[PDB]
Amino acid sequence: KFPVVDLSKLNGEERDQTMALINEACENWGFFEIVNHGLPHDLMDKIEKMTKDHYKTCQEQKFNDMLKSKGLDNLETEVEDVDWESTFYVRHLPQSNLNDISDVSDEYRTAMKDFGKRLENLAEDLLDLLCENLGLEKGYLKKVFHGTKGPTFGTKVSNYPPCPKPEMIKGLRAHTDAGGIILLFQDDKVSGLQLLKDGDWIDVPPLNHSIVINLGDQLEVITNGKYKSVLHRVVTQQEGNRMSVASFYNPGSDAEISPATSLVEKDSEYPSFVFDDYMKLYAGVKFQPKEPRFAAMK
Amino acid sequence: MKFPVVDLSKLNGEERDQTMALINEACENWGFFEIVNHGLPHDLMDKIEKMTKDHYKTCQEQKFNDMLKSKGLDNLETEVEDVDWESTFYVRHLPQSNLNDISDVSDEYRTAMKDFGKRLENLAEDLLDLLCENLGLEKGYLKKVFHGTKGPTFGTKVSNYPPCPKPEMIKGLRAHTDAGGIILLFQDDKVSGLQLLKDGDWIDVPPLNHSIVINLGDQLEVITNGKYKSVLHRVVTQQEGNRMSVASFYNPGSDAEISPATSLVEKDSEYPSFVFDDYMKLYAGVKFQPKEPRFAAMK
Amino acid sequence: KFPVVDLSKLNGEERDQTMALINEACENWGFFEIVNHGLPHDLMDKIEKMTKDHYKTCQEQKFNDMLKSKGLDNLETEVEDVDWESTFYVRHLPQSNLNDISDVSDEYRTAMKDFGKRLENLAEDLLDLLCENLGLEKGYLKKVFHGTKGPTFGTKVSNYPPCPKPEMIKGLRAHTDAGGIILLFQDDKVSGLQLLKDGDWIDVPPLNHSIVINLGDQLEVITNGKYKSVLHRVVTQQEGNRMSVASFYNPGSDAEISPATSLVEKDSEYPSFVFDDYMKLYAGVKFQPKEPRFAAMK
Amino acid sequence: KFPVVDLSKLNGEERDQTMALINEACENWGFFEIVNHGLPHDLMDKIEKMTKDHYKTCQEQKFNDMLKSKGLDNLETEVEDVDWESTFYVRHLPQSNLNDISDVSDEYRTAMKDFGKRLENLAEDLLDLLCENLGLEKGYLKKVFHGTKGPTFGTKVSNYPPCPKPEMIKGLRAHTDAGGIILLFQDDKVSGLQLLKDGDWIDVPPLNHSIVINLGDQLEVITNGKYKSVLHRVVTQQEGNRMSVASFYNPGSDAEISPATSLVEKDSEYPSFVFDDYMKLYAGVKFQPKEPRFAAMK
Ligand SMILES: O=C(O)c1ccccn1
Ligand SMILES: O=C(O)c1ccccn1
Ligand SMILES: O=C(O)c1ccccn1
Ligand SMILES: O=C(O)c1ccccn1
Ligand SMILES: [Zn+2]
Ligand SMILES: [Zn+2]
Ligand SMILES: [Zn+2]
Ligand SMILES: [Zn+2]
Repeated sequence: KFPVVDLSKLNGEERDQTMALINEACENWGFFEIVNHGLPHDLMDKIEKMTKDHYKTCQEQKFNDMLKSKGLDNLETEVEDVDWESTFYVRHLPQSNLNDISDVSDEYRTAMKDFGKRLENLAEDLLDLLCENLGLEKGYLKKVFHGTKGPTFGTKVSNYPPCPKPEMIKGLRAHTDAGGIILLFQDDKVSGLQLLKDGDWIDVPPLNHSIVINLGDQLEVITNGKYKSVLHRVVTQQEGNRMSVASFYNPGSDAEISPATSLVEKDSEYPSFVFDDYMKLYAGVKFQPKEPRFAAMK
Repeated sequence: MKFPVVDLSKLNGEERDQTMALINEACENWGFFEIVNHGLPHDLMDKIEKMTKDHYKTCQEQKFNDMLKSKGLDNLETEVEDVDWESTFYVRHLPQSNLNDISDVSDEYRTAMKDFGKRLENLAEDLLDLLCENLGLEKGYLKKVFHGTKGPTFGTKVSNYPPCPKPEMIKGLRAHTDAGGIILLFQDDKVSGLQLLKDGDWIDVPPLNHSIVINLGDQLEVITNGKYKSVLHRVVTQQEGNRMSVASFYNPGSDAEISPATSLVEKDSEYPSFVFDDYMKLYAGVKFQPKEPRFAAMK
Repeated sequence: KFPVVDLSKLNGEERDQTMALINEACENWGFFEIVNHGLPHDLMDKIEKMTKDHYKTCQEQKFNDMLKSKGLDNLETEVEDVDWESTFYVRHLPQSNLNDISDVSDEYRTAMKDFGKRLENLAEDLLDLLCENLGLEKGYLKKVFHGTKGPTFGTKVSNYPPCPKPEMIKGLRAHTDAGGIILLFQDDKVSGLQLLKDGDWIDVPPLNHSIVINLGDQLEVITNGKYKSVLHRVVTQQEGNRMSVASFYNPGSDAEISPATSLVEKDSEYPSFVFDDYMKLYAGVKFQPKEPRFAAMK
Repeated sequence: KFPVVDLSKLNGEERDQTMALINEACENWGFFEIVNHGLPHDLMDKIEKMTKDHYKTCQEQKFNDMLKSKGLDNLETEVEDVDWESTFYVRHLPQSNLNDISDVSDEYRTAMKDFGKRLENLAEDLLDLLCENLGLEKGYLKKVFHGTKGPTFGTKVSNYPPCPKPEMIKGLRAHTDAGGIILLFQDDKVSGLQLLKDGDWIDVPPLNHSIVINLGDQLEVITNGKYKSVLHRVVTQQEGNRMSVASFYNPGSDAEISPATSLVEKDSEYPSFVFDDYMKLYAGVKFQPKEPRFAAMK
């Protein structure tokens, strides 16, 4: 059963049990859903509606332009080198480009700014729960992530349109995320996101007004492997356009990333590096195995 | 943390148990090991090496340079992670040989390759029997699983990794695990390059004169229920030196049924049961992506 | 000005003028277009439509698989030994293989059979006009071409898909045709076929519901050089997929080919041979000079 | 310091810094000189000699004729509506008139033809360097310039003879060039060409065996203002006849010119139009401000 965490149970004497659920999702799933997370359901509903309307208005034509430009009109053999995906990226931190994206509406930009700020505070709240579960001092992960200019925080807004031949192409090929903590607002009707657990692909179930959390490669390093970043993918379907609004809380470019000493006894197998060196490498090898990227930092 | 070198002549004597134990440790903890004092005549190895290197210089080097310019890798500017800096051709031995159909090979190279391949096929089957004994399986178990209808698949990849002006930019061969059963490598004894991933570090598979490098593929990880894992490996380039590689792949037949051996399965396995050719059709397209999704895809 | 022959003008006031124009194209161009040729325009439209749809369904992915098979994905330097071409061949005579091309529909097969029979009749009508212009007896060329089983007649169905760098590769390299008379139904929008005349490449202009005629090597022999087989090529372009349905009316395999004695005063420089010996040679040297093939038949 | 670019440094490890100099000149100067290009110094020396000898034999007459019919022999006060200039034009593409200029010698025409071909290839190589610096796809600008008949390429051969009172008249009044890329072989002793930069007229220094490059109005549109076409003029002097051999690589007449979409964020201030409409208008208003010509294309 996929972990669903009720964050409102942290405000009372059920808080220890909630923390234990968070910790075991972090150790064994790499993913969990959160409900009662404090984000207004009214804000999620308009983010959802304006994301979908901005797709028809602005992204659908770019998407078909892409399928023509790569011959994906007609899928007669398996395509393992492209994602059946429509995306644009919004940067929040350290410097916002929200007011420079030309094709987004005023009210969409205002909703995205509010949504991004609330998710940034929720990311930092979640990192503190991780710290507590890890036996780290409060604020430890936030301070590691800061670097010189503060954390990097952006939002990937994706749609995975219907695919006539889902067997032939993935919406997004299997990978682990490079960063710190990932907070996903996904479609509540159209499924597609899957994680790999114990040798099976497991669906990340659509759930109304929920946020999906998962941990990236940097948290595997800092926890000395105690919390691993898990492989995940998006599969297409013939009917349905799955919406994806995923926010990435990453260390600053010059943050020093290393295994926390209190989590290391035997010499660590994980490297110590500067985050931007990891991200330069990751961009070119995102869909290749994760383990060579750690070795490359030594 | 020393790379395992196994003396196969010590299986013939009082030290056979200690030698078997060493083999089993390499299979569990390295996925690779070198063997010495195997049956292969050192003069046949010297001939194979000599004729491979001369066939590169004579027939492949001009094609390799032409491939460079056709792809614009003659001048390297930024990292290339979708191309291998590699010159290769393939020789199929089983189930059906294509040796007499490679046009650009000499009669003496073709005859030596046929002889070399036959000896390596017999050595592959002897090594599979050592694994069976170490795993507690009946003798011939892995050979029988691999047979399918037409027998095992056996072929040889003959590769050269020529000097690369900028090695930090392109791999000789990107990191992957091998799809098949057991892989037997005769590699350059001077020029290094092959590396395996162990405990979060890339480790050189050291060139060693008249040795054979053994490693296990994805099919043995399934059959042993994860006890022997298929290990990630790559070939790095260098500015000088052309590393030769003659690698033989002993794989199950196309219609072989692959599954975890029942005596190694005390609770539900995380590994699938499938037909080998379905794994291979999938593997061809995703060879340089993670291994674990390929097992999940067989369920 | 590229010769366009109006076959309705044989009926016949300008019939001398039309015949003189046919003769002038045969001597000096080796190519000419015909209009009002009797082929139903609706049959041409069906052939064109089903040819273009059959490419998309059956050849376009085969074509992209061939490109990556041969490395023409990257055209960083000149390719002089490959044609940027998708083709299949249909034999009508003496023995049809129309029923063995498996990925074609019964409607396409029935239309090609009707089209091929009408083009075979037009080929023989055209050969009789050449006979008259040359002063040969009616039916002379048809009788020479017959051999024992009748003429050889087949259709090459080609498409020349768009090429990102057309200056690196030809759709089809310069050559002369080996056979008798060639009747080409080409794309009426996308140009590409060129002939060599007076040291210049001249486009063979797309013209709706027209047939392009050219003379092959066998007619150069029979006419003792009075009508020469002209070099031609197909150039690629970056946008546009030029279709080509080209039918070859050739002598039978065991036909005896020699210069017609009434066209020879001074001893001929052209050989006398059996057609299949010419064709067995031509296959290996099609894109090398034409003149050594005549010498090789002595 | 006026930018001088060594093109031979593109073949090696200094190529990035060379590209950076090119991009800097394109953004901030609109002009740059190139050395070590492909043109043989003996071809430049012969072009220069035969241009100067062609002035004395053929153009000096037409020039004094011009001064007659305009009353410019004596300059009592400023002349702001005529250029103190002797010119004839050579067209290369899409069609050459080189063999139709009556008063040009055989060897001048052969040199002029070889010179023009090398400058046409150098124009296209330079346009690809701009593409790379702009982040556009390789060949982007050449493809935009093509239209139906290919680029327009011609050569303006000018002399600016000595002027008794240079204060009264310009050799060529201040203007921006209408076209794409301009490649100038100018006098290496007699100066005169100036550009306007940061509120100062700056001399374009004569330099042995160099080519002066500048960008026209069409590249400002395509780059959405990132590379502007800058005002330039030729001043006269009392002693010295400055030679000017200027080749203009322009889009084809029916080319569609618009800001490249990857260079546009907010709505562009530049129009989208067909090049020949710009040229019709430019011809009549060449020495008036540039900005109204862009406004006129909307
Ligand atoms: O696009 C991704 O990589 C993604 C999106 C949401 C959650 C995890 N990963
Ligand atoms: O080419 C390979 O994948 C290979 C070759 C030799 C040994 C292991 N792997
Ligand atoms: O494919 C050919 O060689 C051909 C096709 C049409 C017309 C002339 N020649
Ligand atoms: O005559 C011109 O307008 C010109 C000549 C050379 C360079 C720039 N402009
Ligand atoms: Zn992800
Ligand atoms: Zn391998
Ligand atoms: Zn032909
Ligand atoms: Zn100018």
